[PDB]
Amino acid sequence: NGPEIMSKLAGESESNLRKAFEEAEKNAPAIIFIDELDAIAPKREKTHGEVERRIVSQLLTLMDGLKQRAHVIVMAATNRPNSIDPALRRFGRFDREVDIGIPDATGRLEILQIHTKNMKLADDVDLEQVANET
Amino acid sequence: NRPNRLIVDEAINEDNSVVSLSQPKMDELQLFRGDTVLLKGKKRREAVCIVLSDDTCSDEKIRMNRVVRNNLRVRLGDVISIQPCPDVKYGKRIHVLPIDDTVEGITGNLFEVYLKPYFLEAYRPIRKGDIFLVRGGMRAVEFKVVETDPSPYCIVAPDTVIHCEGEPIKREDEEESLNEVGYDDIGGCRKQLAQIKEMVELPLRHPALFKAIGVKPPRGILLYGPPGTGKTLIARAVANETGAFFFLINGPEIMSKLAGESESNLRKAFEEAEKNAPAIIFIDELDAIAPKREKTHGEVERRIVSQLLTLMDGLKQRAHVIVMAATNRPNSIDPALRRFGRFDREVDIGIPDATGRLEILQIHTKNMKLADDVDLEQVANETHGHVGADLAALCSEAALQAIRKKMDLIDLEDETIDAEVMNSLAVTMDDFRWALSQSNPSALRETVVEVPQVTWEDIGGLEDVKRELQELVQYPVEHPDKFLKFGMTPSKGVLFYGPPGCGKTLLAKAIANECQANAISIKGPELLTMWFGESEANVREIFDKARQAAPCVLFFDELDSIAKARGGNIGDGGGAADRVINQILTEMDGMSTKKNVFIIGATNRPDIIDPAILRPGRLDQLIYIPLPDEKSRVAILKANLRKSPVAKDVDLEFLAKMTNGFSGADLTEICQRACKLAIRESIESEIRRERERQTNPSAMEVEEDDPVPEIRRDHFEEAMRFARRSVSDNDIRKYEMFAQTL
Ligand SMILES: Nc1ncnc2c1ncn2[C@@H]1O[C@H](COP(=O)(O)OP(=O)(O)O)[C@@H](O)[C@H]1O
Ligand SMILES: Nc1ncnc2c1ncn2[C@@H]1O[C@H](COP(=O)(O)OP(=O)(O)O)[C@@H](O)[C@H]1O
Repeated sequence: NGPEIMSKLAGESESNLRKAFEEAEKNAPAIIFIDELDAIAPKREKTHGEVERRIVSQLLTLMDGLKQRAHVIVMAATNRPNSIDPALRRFGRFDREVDIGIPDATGRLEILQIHTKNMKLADDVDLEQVANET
Repeated sequence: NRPNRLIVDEAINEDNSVVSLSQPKMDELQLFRGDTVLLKGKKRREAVCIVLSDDTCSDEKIRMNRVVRNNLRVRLGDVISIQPCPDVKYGKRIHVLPIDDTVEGITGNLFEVYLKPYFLEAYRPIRKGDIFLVRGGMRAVEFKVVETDPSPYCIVAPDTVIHCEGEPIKREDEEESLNEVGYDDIGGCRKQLAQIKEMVELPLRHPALFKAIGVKPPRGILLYGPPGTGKTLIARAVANETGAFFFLINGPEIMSKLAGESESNLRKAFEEAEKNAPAIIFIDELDAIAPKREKTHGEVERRIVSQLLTLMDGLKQRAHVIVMAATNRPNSIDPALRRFGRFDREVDIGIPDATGRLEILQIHTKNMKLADDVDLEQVANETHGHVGADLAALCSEAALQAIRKKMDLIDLEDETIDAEVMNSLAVTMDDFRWALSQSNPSALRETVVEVPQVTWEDIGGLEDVKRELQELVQYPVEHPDKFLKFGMTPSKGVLFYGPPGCGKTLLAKAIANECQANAISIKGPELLTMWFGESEANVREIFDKARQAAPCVLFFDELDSIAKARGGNIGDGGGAADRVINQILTEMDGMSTKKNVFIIGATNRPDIIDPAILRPGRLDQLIYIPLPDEKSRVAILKANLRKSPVAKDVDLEFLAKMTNGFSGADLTEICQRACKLAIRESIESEIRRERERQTNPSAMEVEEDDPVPEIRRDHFEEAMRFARRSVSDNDIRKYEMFAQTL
């Protein structure tokens, strides 16, 4: 979690990051997930603290090292591709990008079905209209 | 003086145990190509190889590759001996063994598949100690001759036995790893690699010579280019091809620490490089360490920049260490480094061409299997905007596209996948097309400098302008001295004025193709983008690129676009000046003649162009491009139709005579319309044919005939209905008036 790293000091933060990477490597084949990546590594124009720039380089070194060792895979979640640094979007760190976009009427209907399983419904539901109106 | 020894050089023939020398030195050695010859080298080792001769190679150069050099303990520029080997013997069982960690993760009867086809029909002259190599099934493995039943060297008989056993062993520290790179592992950077090699071959192969003369070598080099182009790869290849010690530094690894650790690591790096002289230092992501002071706020950043400057200054006094740095653009970093003594020498890598992309594909397709359908020429043509890594990824992706569902399901239960089934799979072009269309994150949109392919034959007629053009460009370079004898100074600019669609853009590239020089083209939308964005500084960059790509040609079209934007031809109240042409004139006037950078402009409304750009100097010469005539229209039609299949009932001269006041594009559009009609007719006919007989359950009904492989006068005469004039006669009268009032 991004904030959990930003809510500490340099030593603790850059020890937890490394320790997480070692733990992921030890339990291979494993997966690492990161969210709120913007909170950690935005473009340098928005960064002023020296510690903030000292926390991005560590991540780049770890990503470069990953290629040599183990089967670990890394996945990150962001709001928009341009919100983060362009140095991560290179060959060997975050080459692959994917979009989730937004569900359609069929997707909304499916989500309603998922969320209405254990619930009891009457005969007047007609979820199609709700999906159209949603 | 004893022409026994000889110099080393690259090898063209990739087959091992093979060489290539010049034609004349046959009696100089008294032997033929088929003759087998032993070749000497240090640590008291000599290897046998077959012979062959070429012509392009000088009489003083041997041709040989990485593996033979490895089993001879040699590098380029060195020298060895030679002696023919008519005393060869046909060797029976000669025990071998696969000696590497390449073994790791292998299975199957590699013996047969890998070796029997290699030694097949080979008669490979083999001598003990050889470390010969072979590639197959996405991998590349090597074997060493441990014993030769007859010794030391022997022919291999297609009948000789190979009872192949033994387990992997270790490579002594003497020889290096197969993975180590070389000049043969890169393509598309032939010009740059030549510059670097010629620049840094003396200080490392001949340092005592530098100590013997008073001259200042370079002790700092900068390379700029987009990411994924092969800069660190080039550095490591150069280091491996000379034996000089190599050391690496990573920008983030320094910024991921505190001041003391960072500024201790840098000093220790420099000290180790000095102690291991002759050595090379490489730095990447230099912008991450030393950007311009405007972007730095932390004091420690300035401290590390100052430390780097001081260490660069201190390098000059001590040792033979060389420093190389990699960046994206020259202006991204501080200007204090670009001085005399720190980073004086600079280099561009740019982008590979179709040939370079083809070479990269060949490099990355060695171990991978392939099929007949696959051709690397068409793929290179459809891979614009791809640099290095991209292609590699593509390759891998394509391979997986074949493996994933078919092989996984088959092997899931049948048996633990072995080498035989693993390498049995080939690759198909449909897989390449899938990997190309689906995964096409082209990573580049910047300008491209390269030699075009258009030729005079592509253009129709216009011979006199060809003669007038060769004089302005060819004669200077072919015969510079002639001008010195007289008092002439060649002009550097020309301007084309005329109606649209008359091949003005084609000449600028035909000239470059004839002269084999780089070409750059900037379109009007870019000029308007700079005008609205009020960014005239970019102009300078363009010229710098041309300055570094000389000899080259510069092209500007839609030069009247700005004048048309602000008001009509007369314009608004303002005059005929603007913010961009002023910068262009400022750059042109302050340019040297010896750089050989020609300038071409093009337009169709010279009336409103600023006169200041046509004064003696600058763009003094003007040429008029008229509408194609009958004899030119036939040539244009033939040139446009030399690519598509056509019938013979056509009468091209009849159509050309029928056309008057037409443009070159006015005929290409007719060709495309007729081709579209043919495609539509074929589609409808084929779909109807497939649909009709499906109801009729005839298991076999194949009257297979190309419904319309070629087009007739019907489609063309249909197309002439929509084919009409484009340029008004009044416009031609205006052009002639402007061409006569001069
Ligand atoms: N000219 C080239 N020929 C072959 N491979 C290349 C070339 N340029 C880049 N590559 C590929 O790029 C990868 C290395 O990228 P690198 O050169 O480190 O990126 P950068 O240019 O940003 O330093 C290698 O795996 C290599 O296969
Ligand atoms: N002399 C010519 N011979 C063959 N094709 C021509 C000729 N002139 C124009 N064309 C056609 O016109 C197109 C290029 O148009 P161009 O003449 O560059 O326009 P502009 O004059 O605005 O630069 C090409 O596709 C080409 O087929």
